[PDB]
Amino acid sequence: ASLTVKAYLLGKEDAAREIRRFSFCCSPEPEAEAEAAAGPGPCERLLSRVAALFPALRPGGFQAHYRDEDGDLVAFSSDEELTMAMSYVKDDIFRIYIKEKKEC
Amino acid sequence: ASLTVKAYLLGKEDAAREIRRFSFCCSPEPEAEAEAAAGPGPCERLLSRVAALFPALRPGGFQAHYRDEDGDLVAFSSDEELTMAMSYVKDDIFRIYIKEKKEC
Amino acid sequence: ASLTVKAYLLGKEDAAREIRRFSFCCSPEPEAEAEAAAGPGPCERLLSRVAALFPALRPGGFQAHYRDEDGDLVAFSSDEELTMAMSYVKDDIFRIYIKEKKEC
Amino acid sequence: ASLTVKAYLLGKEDAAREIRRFSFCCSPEPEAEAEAAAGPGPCERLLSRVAALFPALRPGGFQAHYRDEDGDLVAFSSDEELTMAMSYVKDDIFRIYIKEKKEC
Amino acid sequence: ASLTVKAYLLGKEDAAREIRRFSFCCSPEPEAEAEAAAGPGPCERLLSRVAALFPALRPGGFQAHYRDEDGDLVAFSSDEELTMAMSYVKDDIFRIYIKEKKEC
Amino acid sequence: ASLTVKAYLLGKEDAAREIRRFSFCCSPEPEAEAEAAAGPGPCERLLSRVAALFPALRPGGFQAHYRDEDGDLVAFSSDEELTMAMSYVKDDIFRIYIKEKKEC
Amino acid sequence: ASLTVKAYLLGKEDAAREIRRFSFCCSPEPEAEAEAAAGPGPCERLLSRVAALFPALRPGGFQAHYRDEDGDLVAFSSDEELTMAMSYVKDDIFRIYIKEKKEC
Amino acid sequence: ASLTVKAYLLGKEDAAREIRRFSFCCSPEPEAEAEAAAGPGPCERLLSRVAALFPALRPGGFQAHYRDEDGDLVAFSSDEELTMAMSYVKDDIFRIYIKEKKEC
Amino acid sequence: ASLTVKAYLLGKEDAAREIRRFSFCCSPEPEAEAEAAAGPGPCERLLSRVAALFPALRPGGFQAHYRDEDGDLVAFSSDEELTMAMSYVKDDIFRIYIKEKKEC
Repeated sequence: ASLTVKAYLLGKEDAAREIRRFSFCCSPEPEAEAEAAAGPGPCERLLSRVAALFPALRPGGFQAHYRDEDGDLVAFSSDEELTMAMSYVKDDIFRIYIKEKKEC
Repeated sequence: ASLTVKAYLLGKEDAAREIRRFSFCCSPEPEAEAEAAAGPGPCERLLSRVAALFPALRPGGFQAHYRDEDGDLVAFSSDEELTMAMSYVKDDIFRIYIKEKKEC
Repeated sequence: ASLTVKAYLLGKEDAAREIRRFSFCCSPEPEAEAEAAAGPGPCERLLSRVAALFPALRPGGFQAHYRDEDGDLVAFSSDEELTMAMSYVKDDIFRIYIKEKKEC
Repeated sequence: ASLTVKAYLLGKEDAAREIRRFSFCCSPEPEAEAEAAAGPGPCERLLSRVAALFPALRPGGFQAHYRDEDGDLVAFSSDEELTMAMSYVKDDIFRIYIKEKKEC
Repeated sequence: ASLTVKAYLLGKEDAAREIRRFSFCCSPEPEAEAEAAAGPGPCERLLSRVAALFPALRPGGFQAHYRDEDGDLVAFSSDEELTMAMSYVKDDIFRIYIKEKKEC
Repeated sequence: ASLTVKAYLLGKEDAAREIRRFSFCCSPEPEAEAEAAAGPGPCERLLSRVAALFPALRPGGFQAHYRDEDGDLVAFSSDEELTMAMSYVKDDIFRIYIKEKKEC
Repeated sequence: ASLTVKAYLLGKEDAAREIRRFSFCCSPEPEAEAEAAAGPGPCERLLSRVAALFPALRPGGFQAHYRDEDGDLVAFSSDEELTMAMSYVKDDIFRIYIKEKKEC
Repeated sequence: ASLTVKAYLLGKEDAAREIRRFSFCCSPEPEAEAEAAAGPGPCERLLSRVAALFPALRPGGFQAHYRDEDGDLVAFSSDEELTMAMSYVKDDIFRIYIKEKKEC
Repeated sequence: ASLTVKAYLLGKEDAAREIRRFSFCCSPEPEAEAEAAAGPGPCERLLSRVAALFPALRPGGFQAHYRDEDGDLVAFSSDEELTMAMSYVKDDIFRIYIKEKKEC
């Protein structure tokens, strides 16, 4: 399941500041034997890869979102919630919206 | 009865600060034998799951609401009152509105 | 006679601070034999249930009101006066307005 | 019954000088057999724990209060009066107000 | 007849120095047979309980008051006068005002 | 459990004078055998590390705080109270507020 | 690891008075044999080079800072804390903010 | 038990003339075998050390005090009374107040 | 351990009359063999150097102080007390306050 993720980085008034467009492999998985318990999570691997590409942000300091049917930026941080996020993929493009974690 | 809960977290002037959109299983129930008296309540399981997802709040320190026909944010904390809250579900989306418990 | 009571809790300048919306069973009554003299009163059961739901108030320390045709918050504390309060029900919603009993 | 006590230490013009926020276990009780007559009292265990946390005060030399509906700092020193103090708990936070015992 | 007594202890310029807020059982009475002539009086039981709570005063050395409609601190020491004092109870709170017996 | 502590040093009117931002390892612990009774405490190791970084203060002469839901600077000095302090961590940043111990 | 350091020298109201922009070689290191124990530290070499360039300050009399995600000038003086400072480098520019050590 | 003693030497109108701030080891004690009956007393070792530091006074000719909760300079000369003096230590600072023994 | 001593000479109303700012070498020590018993003391070498610089005072006729956390001028004359004085060094500046020994 080759899945393209188009990571929007949002700015001041929720206008996009930098777009990245990488590829992601959620349903694919490594070798079918346990070298660990079971890897990282599918949302933990996503946020580890969004943090690796953008130079403008550091890992652990950003909140990834998506747009639902109402147009609202629904956040996601879990991997049982990333599966609800990915039911909104249009063609193969999973558009996420990155916002940084400021003061309050 | 698969039931989607869209948890709005309200901010200063009752504008939404973070939206979460999880799924909830009120009328479904576990195995039909008593390992306890009868679990937690259906409102106790809801507020335990809203507190688990949001990192910005801690359990026991938030008031969950809903909108009635007048547009007012009617609060609910009981499980005989959650059944009146859930008679306002539109398609399968049960929109609740979270407010934190401040000074006075 | 299923009767919905929408309990407004009034604040500083008579603006609503918390709304509760429960159901009430005035004209319904229990088993048709005397285990007591005759229960509590229909206004005593109402104020015992408004005090049970709101965590922000304690029983015996609040005054329940209603709006008459002039727009004034007419208070009620009796059960021969609750019957005059309930002649203002609109559809099945009996809107009461709770005010706490402060210093003077 | 997990119960949070937020101990305000009052200063010169009844402004708070140090706040402590511990937890208290009034209605919980130890093993259901008598190793003594019946422990200390529930108010004696409270004032023994407020004195243990604050370094600025010594046991036997402080008066614990609470706010009633009038806004007045009602004192309490008994354990049949601590039960009237604890009917003012809001969520689970039992706010007491500590004042030291000076000259006159 | 559960009756709450809020005992104000007055200070120098009739400003309250310590407030106590206990409960009192005037119209309730013990077992309906004579183990004595008839107990203490209802004012004798009140002043015995106000003296038991306050550590700052000793029994027989304080004058309990109440406020009438004129705002004056009307004293009471009898139990045929305590019945006139208790016709000024507002909700269930019988506010008395304690003054100590000094030189002259 | 890698945990970032952002130590605010408060000044005259509780405005921050110097911020330090170190890392802390509360739930991690050394080798699983007793070279001592059990180390220092988790609050004793925290205050030993806050004192090591700031040159402007000396150990034993500062009071570490945190902000609760009311916005109040709740102090903590125990290690059964540091566990209640650390239930307010937002992302992984545990903001403490340092105040020095002056005259009175 | 060629790393550019842009040293802001702050003035009265934290406005920059002189900017210097040198280069720094933290992760690079000299010959792989011990002519000493291990050189100076990576923060000791940084503050020795900031003091060498600015004529307006003398070594040992300035506090180097950085901006975190909250916009606060977090100070650093250690070399286990300089490694947390350098996780905020944007492209290759490590912006530090110099403040002098005055009276109090 | 490392215990800091801040010895105020009082002057004419009980204003401090010279402050000394030494350290004291009351609860610590020497080798656990009797080379004597049991040393000097813990108050005898304190007054022998206050006399050793101040050049302005000679041993046997000064009265050491402390402040109680009333603000009064309570004197102490015994070692069963020094244990009541040391229940007023604030952080680890045991403030004593020295007065010399004049005519009458 | 290069240590800067800023010697304030106090005047009439404890206002500084002359400031000197020399350097001091407490923890450094001479050749590691005994040409004497062990030199002078570290406080004896300090007061011998403060007396050498100021022309306005003569040795043996001045009392050196320091400020503690309370703002009080704590005196020191011993070398087991100079080690408690030097735990208040801020950057490397050990501010002492010189007062001359007048009549009484």
